[PDB]
Amino acid sequence: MVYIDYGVADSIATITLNRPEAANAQNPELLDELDAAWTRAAEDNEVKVIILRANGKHFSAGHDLKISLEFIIQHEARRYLDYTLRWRNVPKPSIAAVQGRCISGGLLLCWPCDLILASDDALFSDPVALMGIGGVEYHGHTWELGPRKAKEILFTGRALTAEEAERTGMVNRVVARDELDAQTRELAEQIATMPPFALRQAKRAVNQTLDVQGFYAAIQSVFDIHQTGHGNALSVSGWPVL
Amino acid sequence: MVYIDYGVADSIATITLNRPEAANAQNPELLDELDAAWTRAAEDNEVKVIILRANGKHFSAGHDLPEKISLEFIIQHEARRYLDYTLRWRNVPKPSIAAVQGRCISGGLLLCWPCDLILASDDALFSDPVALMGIGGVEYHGHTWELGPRKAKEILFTGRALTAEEAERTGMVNRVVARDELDAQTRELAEQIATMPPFALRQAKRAVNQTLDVQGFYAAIQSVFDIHQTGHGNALSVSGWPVL
Amino acid sequence: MVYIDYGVADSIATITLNRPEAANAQNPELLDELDAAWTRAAEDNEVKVIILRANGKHFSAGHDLPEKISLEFIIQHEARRYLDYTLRWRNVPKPSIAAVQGRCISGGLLLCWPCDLILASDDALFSDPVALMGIGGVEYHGHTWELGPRKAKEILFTGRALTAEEAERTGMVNRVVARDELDAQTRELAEQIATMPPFALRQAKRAVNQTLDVQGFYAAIQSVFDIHQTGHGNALSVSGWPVL
Amino acid sequence: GSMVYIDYGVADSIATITLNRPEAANAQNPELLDELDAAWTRAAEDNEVKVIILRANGKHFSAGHDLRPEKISLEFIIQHEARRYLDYTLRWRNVPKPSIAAVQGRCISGGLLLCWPCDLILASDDALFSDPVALMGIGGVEYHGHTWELGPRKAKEILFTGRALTAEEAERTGMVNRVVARDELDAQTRELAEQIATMPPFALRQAKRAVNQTLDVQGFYAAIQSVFDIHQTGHGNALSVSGWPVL
Amino acid sequence: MVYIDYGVADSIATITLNRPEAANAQNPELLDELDAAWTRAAEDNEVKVIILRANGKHFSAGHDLRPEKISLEFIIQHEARRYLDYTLRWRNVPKPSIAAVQGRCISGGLLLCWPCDLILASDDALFSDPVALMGIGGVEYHGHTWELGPRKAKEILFTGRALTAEEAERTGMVNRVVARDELDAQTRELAEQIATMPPFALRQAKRAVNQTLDVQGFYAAIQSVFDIHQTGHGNALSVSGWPVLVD
Amino acid sequence: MVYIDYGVADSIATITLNRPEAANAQNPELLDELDAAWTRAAEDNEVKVIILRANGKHFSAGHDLRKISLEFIIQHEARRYLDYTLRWRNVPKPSIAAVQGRCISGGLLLCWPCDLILASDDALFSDPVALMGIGGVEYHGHTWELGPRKAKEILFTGRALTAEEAERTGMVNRVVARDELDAQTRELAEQIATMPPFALRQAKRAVNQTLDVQGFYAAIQSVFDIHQTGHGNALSVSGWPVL
Ligand SMILES: [Zn+2]
Ligand SMILES: [Zn+2]
Ligand SMILES: [Zn+2]
Ligand SMILES: [Zn+2]
Ligand SMILES: [Zn+2]
Ligand SMILES: [Zn+2]
Repeated sequence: MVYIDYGVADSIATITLNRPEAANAQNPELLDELDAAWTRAAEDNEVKVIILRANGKHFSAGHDLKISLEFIIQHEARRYLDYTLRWRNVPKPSIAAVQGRCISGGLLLCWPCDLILASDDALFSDPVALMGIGGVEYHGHTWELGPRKAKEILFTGRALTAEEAERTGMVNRVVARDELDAQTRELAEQIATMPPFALRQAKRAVNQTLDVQGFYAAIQSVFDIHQTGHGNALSVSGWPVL
Repeated sequence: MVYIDYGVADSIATITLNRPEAANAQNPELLDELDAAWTRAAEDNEVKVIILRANGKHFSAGHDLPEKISLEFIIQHEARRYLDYTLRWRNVPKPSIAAVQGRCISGGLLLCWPCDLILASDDALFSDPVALMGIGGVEYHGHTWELGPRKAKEILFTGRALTAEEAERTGMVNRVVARDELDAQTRELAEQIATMPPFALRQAKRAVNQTLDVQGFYAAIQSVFDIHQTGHGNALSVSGWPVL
Repeated sequence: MVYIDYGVADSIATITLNRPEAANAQNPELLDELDAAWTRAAEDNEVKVIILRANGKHFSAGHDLPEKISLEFIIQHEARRYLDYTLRWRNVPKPSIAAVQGRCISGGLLLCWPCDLILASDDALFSDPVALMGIGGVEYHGHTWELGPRKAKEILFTGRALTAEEAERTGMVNRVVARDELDAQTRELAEQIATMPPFALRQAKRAVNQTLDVQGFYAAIQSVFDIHQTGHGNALSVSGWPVL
Repeated sequence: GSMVYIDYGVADSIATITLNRPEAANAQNPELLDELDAAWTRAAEDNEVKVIILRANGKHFSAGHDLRPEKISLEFIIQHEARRYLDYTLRWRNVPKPSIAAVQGRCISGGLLLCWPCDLILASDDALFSDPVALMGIGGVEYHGHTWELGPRKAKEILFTGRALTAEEAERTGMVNRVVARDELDAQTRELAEQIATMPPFALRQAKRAVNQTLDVQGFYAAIQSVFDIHQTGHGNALSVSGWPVL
Repeated sequence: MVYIDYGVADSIATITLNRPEAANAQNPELLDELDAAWTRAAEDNEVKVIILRANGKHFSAGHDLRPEKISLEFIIQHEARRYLDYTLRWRNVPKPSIAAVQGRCISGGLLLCWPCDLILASDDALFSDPVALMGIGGVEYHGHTWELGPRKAKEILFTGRALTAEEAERTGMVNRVVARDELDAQTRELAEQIATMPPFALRQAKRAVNQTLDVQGFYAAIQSVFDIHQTGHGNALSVSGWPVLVD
Repeated sequence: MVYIDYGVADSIATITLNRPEAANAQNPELLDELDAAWTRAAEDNEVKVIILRANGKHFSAGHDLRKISLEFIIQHEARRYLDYTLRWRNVPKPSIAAVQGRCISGGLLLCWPCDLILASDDALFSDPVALMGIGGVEYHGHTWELGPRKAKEILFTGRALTAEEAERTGMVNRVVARDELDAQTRELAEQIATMPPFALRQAKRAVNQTLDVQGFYAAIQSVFDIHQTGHGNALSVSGWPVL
């Protein structure tokens, strides 16, 4: 793998975004590698916990940017919707460690994790409105932030600090930048002492509550609204964005 | 009003589609008049029951089909006339009954589905072949609710017509009647309902419609409207026109 | 007890409405005895299946109708006997089968709808004409679930009865049978079901009921209970009596 | 542009709708509410308006519904309240452009129906939010935003006690987006509105829709309808006990 | 490969269950080859419609039942993959699919046809799920309540009886019933007719209906009942030491 | 009553857990007496508000654990851990839990069904039942009360939340000094009992019905079965209901 580093030790799989030269901007190849890494961790009976982390200053700058809407949907449904939900549902605990900028598409990498630790310098945003689109393809915003804060960041394009995100429940813990990796691995190690079936079913309990609340249906619903963004952009310019 | 007849007699308002020369195809002018008629009936205290019906052989052939049209522009117009109007009719707090004869095609379904009850003549044919134009069903997706998911997928995938008898079997149609008795049986039913206390009728309607909304009807209608709009998006991207 | 016969034999508990002289009309005493019967069957580990049936010609005519009566007073009584009892019967973790003959009117539906399966004689007639009294259907709104929304509105708006065959076509009735054969065929069905492992039956029942609750059944039943109470509220505000 | 009780102006793509009954602490009579609705419709239909600001003159945002026929039926009450307290409020919620409420001083009971349908809420540090309508025999106002905006435990707390939440308390539940100094409330609201108005209108429309449709899939429309009936049982009880719609 | 024939002709992909000597009973190898056929059909741009059919007298007798100490975890891991995830994946393939069901379709057989969009049944077809005999509350993917309504679903689960083609049609589970001799021909004719439609129209039509179902609670209910099914295996393990009940 | 104290004064019913010898761990007899106390309060027309509190240093250490089929376990747990809890939740009068010290696992089933929760500054809430092989307790308030990320964190790690952390998720209405908990709970109860009972009943209904429309009843039922797969697995591995 060119863009993703994978290691297993002490029952923990660590998946590292390794394209620091582009601020971990996501091309298709990177997303395919990342999905392969998640599947590896899912299928390795030695792995009890997964860490998602990133090299460099910034967790991820987002997606690396006649075209039909049909074509756009085919590609986005696979890599931005189905991959993300598949990661969400992997039956073992996962923790994202987020430093620096996590922008638009970056949210699709950390939101599917169960827990999020952020460094004090982390900044979460989704400014895709500038491009004519109503938020990224997988709409965690309302669930993670509450509707008022979700609209605030979509409408203004501003960034939320790590402490703001912690206040909405999107981030579990804010930690000093130099301690982010250490504190993440220590959490993962504590979780790995639990019986794997108990962790599987705890995760299932919370995620199934969310799905009964309408999470799956809402994610699908908003994916369609997202696609009208692209449809409008195409109708106006012939390009997927404004 | 040019296209819609409106009359009140014996506590009953009758709303009539009167464009038989175009098989009651729906332009914006007909829809704006139809909405004004629904409002008139809703606001007239002497009206207890509403009948929606149509002159001629066919109930409605559907929707009557700016250099660069934007999907934004399409959405604004369709959200007003095909979504908001339809839902407003659905929620009028008085019983309504649609009397459907002959062809009821695509947009025609948006006129009768918001009614509480539907009577159909034996010659009635219900269809939505808009897949032919590149779109996944009309703007207001009653299909799954009215027909069940398999029958909805069947008529959307094939563009075929359902008979009045087939529609009765799914529960979309309350009763099938002879063509020459359609108006008479509709009025007899309306009259029997109009003997009930208005507030009882209001809360019976509310009970069933609220059950539907709890089951997800409002949310699902809004959801499929966006799916519908991706159809227009795709067509605009391929041809520069809203349909294929 | 006074209004309800209870017996157990070959792993089947038979609960019989035994007030044929008032067409099994439901007063509080009868309902309390019925609830006690359901509970006794629920708690007896020898009972694998429950049959609910009725003596005389009619399953049930429905509910048998202090200075100033408050809405609060009505709510307290109705929440217990018409809402909580009915849901509790619904959730008893053993299969239950209602045998319905003749007229099952308004509150009569609260007795059979909570059973898992319903067998009806070919003379059975189901109705809810409570709109006549100013109310939007009975307290437990199974109508939309059992009949579909259009048929539910139809019977609430008109007060008309559905035959056994009409009810079977919506899925409310599992099987229509000759009047003379209703009991025998119910008993045989119970006996066949009682040969299954009790925990398989419990979880089959739970699978279906839980699908209903995810669909919104519990929430909708609670929502329409309030709509119903607005009926009593209006009747009180207009006459000082809970019904018009 | 303006009407009796509502001031209305457009400038730089922003429509500002101003409650203008400060001598009555913006108590809402039917006339004010019909005018407010007509203002929301004007801003919705005006293609030059990109963002809506809802604000209020005087010391208080709104004291709620104005208290000030032979036999009053529950039917009569439902007809009036369904129109002005349920249908108006939902329509404002659904206007396809961003809206921002600027809330100062008291926002009591029916006041909540004016700000809750806005997308964003900015509150001054002296803002106080409450719904003490339990004192009148009723289980919260007609449009039950409480559980969604505050969480169930806080919603029950304020309805059971009738107490006020400070602007900072409301911010912690996510009901208030930002708390600001009283003298800066108007300036900061305008500045936020101007920033939002630089965005493409269709991107804003679909962002708003994404969030509101998530809410509706979560059960928002259905729950609001459900609680409206619970509310009406309150009036039903009051009428049955006293012949008046409240205690 | 060994148990599944796959072919493409005139924009139609036909997947045939080819284990008639075991009444198309499903081992893991058959299920893996079946999932591979669905993926091959989904990924081929030249495929516009999918047919699922079966050789022999019977569509599928279901899961072929014939591990040191068996844990529930072990069963869940296996069933979640092949009975839940496969089935939902097939359900969501973004092209129309048609099942042609002849003869017996029992228990896990339902998992093969229920994910298809349309079902044509021969008049000889018999649908049943008698898995309560084994201690379990219906098969792993609970389409029963959706396809049949709750009273008919409970009836077939409580009794273990079969529904005729005609009974299934009356609940909406079967789209059409045809003569056993005409099943294959009528299915092909239906697929060709559908294959003349614009692929993106068909995709969004399928999506419109399936998304209505998921807003109604389909995905969440399927997940919820999966766990209820697993309590059946938990109980059986606790009573018989085996994943299903034995005499 | 052996384990539960019950008293009525000035329209307030006070229900006190009185098994400090086991940190108010819950056996079947304690749970039956608690359910009888809630029913008593529900039915007494002079009770307007209910307080649930606990003697000694700790609110409740959870279910008292000190061969069976899964069927047997489900029968017992559905009655006492699922049905009892939902019944308390739905009692048509305001209820307030006063929670001091440790509230562990099953303890949560006693306070969560209360409308409001006041906690002392030393209260600690946890659910470390993953240690026993089970995916959280039988009545899954966690996601509702804490949000999903915090719910997963406490179930995965087994750690305790402080009163102040619980307050930040909205699970706790107010944090008070230990010595003042009883007094602040009774004053809050007295204030609430000045309101019209029908208004309080319908305010309660409005919020709980919003929750049920959001999926609360359905979700609770769904997680019950997930919890029971915990027991099924434990039985399949160790012969016992836990690991
Ligand atoms: Zn995109
Ligand atoms: Zn259109
Ligand atoms: Zn009543
Ligand atoms: Zn009111
Ligand atoms: Zn299985
Ligand atoms: Zn347990």
